[PDB]
Amino acid sequence: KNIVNTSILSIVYKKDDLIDLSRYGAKINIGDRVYYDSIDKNQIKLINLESSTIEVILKNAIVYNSMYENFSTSFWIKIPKYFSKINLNNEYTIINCIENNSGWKVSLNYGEIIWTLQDNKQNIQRVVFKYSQMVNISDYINRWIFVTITNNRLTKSKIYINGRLIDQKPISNLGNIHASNKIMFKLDGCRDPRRYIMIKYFNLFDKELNEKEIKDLYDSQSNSGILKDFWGNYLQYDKPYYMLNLFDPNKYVDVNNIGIRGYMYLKGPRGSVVTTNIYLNSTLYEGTKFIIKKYASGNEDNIVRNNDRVYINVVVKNKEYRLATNASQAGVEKILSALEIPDVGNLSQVVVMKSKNKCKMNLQDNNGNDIGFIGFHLYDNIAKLVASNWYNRQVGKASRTFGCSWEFIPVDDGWGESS
Repeated sequence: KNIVNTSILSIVYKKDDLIDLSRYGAKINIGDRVYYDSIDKNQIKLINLESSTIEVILKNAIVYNSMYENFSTSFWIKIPKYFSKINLNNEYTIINCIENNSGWKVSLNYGEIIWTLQDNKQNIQRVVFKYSQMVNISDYINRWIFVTITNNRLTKSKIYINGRLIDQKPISNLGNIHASNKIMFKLDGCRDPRRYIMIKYFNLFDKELNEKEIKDLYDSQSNSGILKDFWGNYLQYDKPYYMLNLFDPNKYVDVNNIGIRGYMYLKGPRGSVVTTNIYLNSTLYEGTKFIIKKYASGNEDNIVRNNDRVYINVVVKNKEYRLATNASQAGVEKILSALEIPDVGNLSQVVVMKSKNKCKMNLQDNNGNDIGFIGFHLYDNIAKLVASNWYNRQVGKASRTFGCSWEFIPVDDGWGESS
């Protein structure tokens, strides 16, 4: 019943190959320089080499002249930060269904995801998503984005980003769009040899998806049982993460002293990384690193899941300490401390990991009672990290709750700031 089942092409990883999950069984030819993420094999990396290619041949049986009258494409994409002036004014095709100068393609440029419909009279229409590299904290740079492009020959071509309309151009003026049976995924025309993309869950639909169908597609493909890091990859155990509190993203976490008389606090503003005319962003690699440690998970995999019960380690001067509190302290607000792992004793330290990318951490006492979601509280102009059941009540008493949602930011090559 999810609209994704109606896909006429659904590229997924199985065994050691990409296959069409649709019942229409397209053929998929993979070049020698196509890579899969060791953790999430559906994450495909295409690099800037002629052998980094995925060729889809649709069955001629499903390819008909008027199929591109109503159609949508959906996929997820991770586009590394553009670092060089070579990247400016260099539109490069990534997904090509063009034959006899008619069809559709997806291209990228500096801060752009571009859709092109060409008819058989060579009239073109472009819809364009623009994202700035001149922002403190980008929702788009080097992060998994869900793209949905819908097309109705009587109305418009529309581009959606994470389920939200961004551009729309009327296409009623265009002629007939040639239906190729070939789709080529490959970097085409990119003058920067170090460029790559990552792509997952490519779908083609023989329909103009509506807003409500795009939202179900986005929500269904999110995998909300697995937590995500800032980039949108799987959250992992034993991996160091810089912390961001979504209520105040211009701050980072620091530790004031080790032990139960010490505390953790939000501090800012963030620094800045710059290449004039290319990017200006807040530094992400700032503050105390958190490491998620297995408590209730076995050594099956290192993936952190919804409702996993974990420990949190905190790195101070390349040494690990345990996030803990005394649940007995006066007041709802329990100030967190970084404790010597030997000393934690019976101090509350078990955290329930939850999805709302948007991670929550529910601290529990040693009887499995809630101490509360990890957030912060102002004590005389210091925003100290706390566990507070204030947050747990507010979730049930308000449409929204602010301050107990976090992002976990590991070092990533597509971001390229010094670690």
